[PDB]
Amino acid sequence: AVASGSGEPREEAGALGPAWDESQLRSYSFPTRPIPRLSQSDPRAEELIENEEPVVLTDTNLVYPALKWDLEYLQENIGNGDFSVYSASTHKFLYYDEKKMANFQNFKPRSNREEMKFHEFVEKLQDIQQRGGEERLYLQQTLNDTVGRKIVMDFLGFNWNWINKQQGKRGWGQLTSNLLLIGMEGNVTPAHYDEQQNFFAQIKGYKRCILFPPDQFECLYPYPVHHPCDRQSQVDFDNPDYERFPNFQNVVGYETVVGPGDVLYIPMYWWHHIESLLNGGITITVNFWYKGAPTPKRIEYPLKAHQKVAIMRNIEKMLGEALGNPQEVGPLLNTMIKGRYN
Amino acid sequence: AVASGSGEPREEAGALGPAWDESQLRSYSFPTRPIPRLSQSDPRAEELIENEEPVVLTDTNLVYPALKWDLEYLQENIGNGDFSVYSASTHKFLYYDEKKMANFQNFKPRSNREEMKFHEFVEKLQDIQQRGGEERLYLQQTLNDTVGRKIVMDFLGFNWNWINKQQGKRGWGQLTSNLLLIGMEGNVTPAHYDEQQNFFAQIKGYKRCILFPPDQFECLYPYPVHHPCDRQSQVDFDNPDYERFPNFQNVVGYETVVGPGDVLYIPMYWWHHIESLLNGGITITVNFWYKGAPTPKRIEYPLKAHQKVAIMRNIEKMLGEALGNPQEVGPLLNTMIKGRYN
Ligand SMILES: O=C(O)c1ccc(O)c2ncccc12
Ligand SMILES: O=C(O)c1ccc(O)c2ncccc12
Ligand SMILES: [Zn+2]
Ligand SMILES: [Zn+2]
Repeated sequence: AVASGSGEPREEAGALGPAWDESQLRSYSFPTRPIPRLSQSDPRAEELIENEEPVVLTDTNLVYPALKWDLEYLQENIGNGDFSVYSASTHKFLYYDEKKMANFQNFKPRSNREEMKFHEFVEKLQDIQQRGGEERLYLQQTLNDTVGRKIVMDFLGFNWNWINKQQGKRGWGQLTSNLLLIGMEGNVTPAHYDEQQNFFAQIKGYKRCILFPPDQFECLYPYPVHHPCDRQSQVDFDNPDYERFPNFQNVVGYETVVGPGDVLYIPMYWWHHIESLLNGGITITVNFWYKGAPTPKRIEYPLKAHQKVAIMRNIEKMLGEALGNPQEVGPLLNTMIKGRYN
Repeated sequence: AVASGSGEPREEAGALGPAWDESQLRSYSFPTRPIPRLSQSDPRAEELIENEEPVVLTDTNLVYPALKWDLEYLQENIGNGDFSVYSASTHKFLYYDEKKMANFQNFKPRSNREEMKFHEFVEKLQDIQQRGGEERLYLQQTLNDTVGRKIVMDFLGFNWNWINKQQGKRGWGQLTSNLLLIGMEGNVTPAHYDEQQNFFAQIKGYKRCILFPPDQFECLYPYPVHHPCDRQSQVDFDNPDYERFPNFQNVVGYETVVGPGDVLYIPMYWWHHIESLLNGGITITVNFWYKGAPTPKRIEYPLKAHQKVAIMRNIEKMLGEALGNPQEVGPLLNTMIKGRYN
């Protein structure tokens, strides 16, 4: 019906069959509806981006030259720089902010970061394959000037004309970075929101992206701002604790499967959960992050949900600073509302 | 024991008997301990005021010349100015901030203010006595320059030397006003806190003062800041709703009965409930309000409870302004803490 999820799997050209099938998606408790897949030249697509709603653009050629990328070509050409590689005991990658790690002395990491050369990432990977199992790796590394010449040529051949025009038309700030992501089949990036605009350019393999609007904050229960998992959902999507998180039962997502050549606009403050399909082999993505447009001169009501999220964050941070201890934030907030506003 | 309440009733000079007895106090659910009654010349008294804790000073002569005041002498001399007179259907006077009355269109007042000449206050009073019952009146009027000559002489003969030295030693701001209060026996001013320092100078009859420290905020459940009853306890002391207000069961007060010539220091942010004794006739009090000392240059931790109260107020006000509507404050606060900090 009007909940279709990712919709039917798309047919590859040349009668090559379905690129993926439903058996490759994980099972979750909530419904979803499709994110529209549109031509870059379609007015509707421009309309979505302007109104800060997700859209998959199928023909931008944004990273056309990178479509030839695989492990051998990258190992060959990407150079000798260090690469951040995250590892996990489970399919779920728990990212954490090392700087806030002191705020909760109690916190113990379930995801280790290791710096290593690209060829070492490739090896450890190969090792785990034949090994084999069960550790998972996810390379997540900003693209910098240490990259080899051929990678530089590829980068230069991205569709900067198109994306630069987007940046201009939306009044966004500057491109803050490109992130290279290379994951193992089954890898999951759990639901979280980012504060920057994102064009998610898919290169190799398929990723199922599940987005939730900023007005679903109440259903997704982010960690406290001072927590190392700031901006992530507390909810375990695999075993949701309806007692701690009752409104997760009301959550509705927007879902799509992106493949090579697709670009997903993930608007700032939109929650997103990203999974590399089961048994779909390695995945490669490059993200383009931009600072959002400056907040308007005179503020108009009613506020967007993302502005209320901003307010909440700011109150949290301010209490942390005023009280002199982030640990005291919750107890003051409780004192403030119990029998007064609840 | 170490909960004594007001303690034994004091013996009037000349074998005139107990000025009051326990039967004249209302019954409440919580325990109390006595506020110390000390000489103004006693170092301990200076110590309490400095550390912002209540003390009754028994010999300041602060309002010595006003000790002759009664209704006839005041009617005769206080002049022709208008006087604010509050009226109530019950013994409890519900004060409300008329300016915030728009914030809650739902709110309907249970306490009317009426302006009238002093002689009219005296008459309406007399009327109710013979009438008689059941309306209650409470005259509460700032002392201004419209007062007759004799009242001016009395005012000038207050002990300004003593109180001016207090103001100086505590580094307080300026005297912002003197309030004249004349109540009917049984009148109650319900628990609330003020943001200024207060010397409560008793003149005629007896008032039982029950104070709670600022760290009992969690037990006293003030109204939302934007509510017309801002700074008052939501709890009905006569029928406390332990379901809405469970921590009221943990509340402990400091209690005293003040009579003619006594001065009670009520420190800023300290809750206080004030009742004119049952069957003790008319009561007269003058309050002296001062702005507290400026907040210290470099803030030190740990914070005093009154500073956390200030923080909470400020967060409440800020949300009201940011959201554009005070009605939205509670729902945002709930969204902020549910499943996150509780
Ligand atoms: O792994 C991904 O596909 C991904 C996509 C979009 C994001 O905003 C991310 N943020 C942190 C880690 C991974 C991601
Ligand atoms: O009525 C009183 O005795 C009284 C004493 C101290 C206060 O701070 C008050 N504030 C508002 C109304 C009355 C009072
Ligand atoms: Zn992210
Ligand atoms: Zn008051």
